[PDB]
Amino acid sequence: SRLNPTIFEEEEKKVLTRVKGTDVNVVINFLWNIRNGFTVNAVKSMNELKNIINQLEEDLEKLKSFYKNWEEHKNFQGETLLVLSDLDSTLKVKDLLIEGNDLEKLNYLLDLYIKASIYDKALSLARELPVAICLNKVGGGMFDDKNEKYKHCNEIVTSYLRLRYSGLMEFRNTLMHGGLSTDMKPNVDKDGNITPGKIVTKNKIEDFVKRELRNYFDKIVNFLSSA
Amino acid sequence: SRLNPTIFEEEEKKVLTRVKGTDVNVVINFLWNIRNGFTVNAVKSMNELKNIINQLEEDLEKLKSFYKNWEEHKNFQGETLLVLSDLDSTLKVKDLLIEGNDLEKLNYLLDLYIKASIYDKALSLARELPVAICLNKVGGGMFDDKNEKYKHCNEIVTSYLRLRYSGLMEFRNTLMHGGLSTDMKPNVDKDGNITPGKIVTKNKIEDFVKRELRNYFDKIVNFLSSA
Repeated sequence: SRLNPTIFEEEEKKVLTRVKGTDVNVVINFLWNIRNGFTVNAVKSMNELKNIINQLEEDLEKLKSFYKNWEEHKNFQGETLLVLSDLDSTLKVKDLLIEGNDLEKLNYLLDLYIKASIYDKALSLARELPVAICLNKVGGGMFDDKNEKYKHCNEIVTSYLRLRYSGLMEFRNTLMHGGLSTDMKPNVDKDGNITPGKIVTKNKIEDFVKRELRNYFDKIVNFLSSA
Repeated sequence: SRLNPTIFEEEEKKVLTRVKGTDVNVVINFLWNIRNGFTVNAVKSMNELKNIINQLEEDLEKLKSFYKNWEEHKNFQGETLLVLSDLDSTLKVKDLLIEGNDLEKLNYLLDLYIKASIYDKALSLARELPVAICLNKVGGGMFDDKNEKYKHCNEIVTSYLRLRYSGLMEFRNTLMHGGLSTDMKPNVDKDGNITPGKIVTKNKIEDFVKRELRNYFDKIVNFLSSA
């Protein structure tokens, strides 16, 4: 924002005005949504960012030849505020984007949540994405209990899940409510000392999510393809 | 039972004692169960009956060559009680039998209920047979709400069943309760006269069952195979 050179050329001014107005806040917001599990908004912003980083790629290629031939652009000679590494590292956000329909984007987002060990969000997305996949097959509808198409899609998913992938739901639930909840059944005593009930190990979750969960999701998804 | 002539040879006494003790009551009971919709009990019998009619087939083939060469056998000359047509007509019950597991037997029984125009029994069997199919895939269980395997199998069938094939359930219900029921919504007046609330669609029942329903069942069964 305050990055203004005292004097510089017309080509220098055009490229610096381009860089000066790159929507870094959209990149930050994208990460905030992915982190806090606003999976729908995460995937929606995906196209805006493809354009933000494509504009940054070209601003950066220009800034690169500028610094490769630094002898010509001596106006940056004393400028501190402009950092290539800050912008080039921002281009890594490209690794979080995919092309396709919002269902295909959410599908990739699920993989991203497994890669980063974000277990809680990966499970909820694995649980609810098949419901959204089912709704597409039946022509579409809102994620509301008032919607008939959803009402039954959910019932099929929930029942097929409780039938074969009983564990998926058990984990998702445990992680959603956390240790201090009916899913963990800890015991509060007279002294205020709590003694945990259930004990699901770090490796039970790590292994299930990072190994079985993908395959289990894919097995659910082509099952509902027939529907 | 009262069939017992005064004169008889060793070959004719052999066959007449065989015919005299053919379990016709099992054939009658088989029909009683098929008629009243005790589909499970009827399917278990189909093996017993296969043997009853296989014994009757050879009894009859013997009785046939006996009557084809009637002049060698003039002992039956005055006997009234033995009549071929009664036994040969009983052999038609073979058309009601099939080979395989009880699930494959019930599957054929469904077709039989469509052939004879017994709509209600065909619908209930079409709606419940996919649950027993599902229960086989998950290792087996009792048709009780206490059984977990059933509880969800039913939920999948019912939901896939209320999502697509909406009509099947509507018909099955209507036919189960009949005209005097909440599914038909008739109106009883002050005087004592009832005025129906829906139209008895003789032809959509006939047409749905005898045309669409076998396809609607195969499509369901193909869907739950993946489960």
